[PDB]
Amino acid sequence: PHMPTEVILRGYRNAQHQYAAINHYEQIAGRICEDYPREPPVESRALTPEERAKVNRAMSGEHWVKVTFESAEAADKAVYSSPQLIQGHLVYAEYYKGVPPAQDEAIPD
Repeated sequence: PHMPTEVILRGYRNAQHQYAAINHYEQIAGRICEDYPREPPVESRALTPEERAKVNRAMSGEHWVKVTFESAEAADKAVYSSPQLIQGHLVYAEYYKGVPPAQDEAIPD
């Protein structure tokens, strides 16, 4: 009942644009348990054990990031609504299978 469920988000421009993929899919599909930024950097001078276990298996690359939705139904929403046009790129959501995606490039729209 609310099994945290891991999803790969992939296709955005570079690692400095990861935040938009996370924010956009979180707003569509539901809470993402990782604490990654949802906004660009700002200028300046609790998890269950199941959620925490999956959050701590962190993975990302230049154009993809693994996220943990708090339930399978939320993960399902993300995959169903994939792909999403985000900041000029097609960002896909796919269920995580314990490995990095075999498609790990930017996908410009």
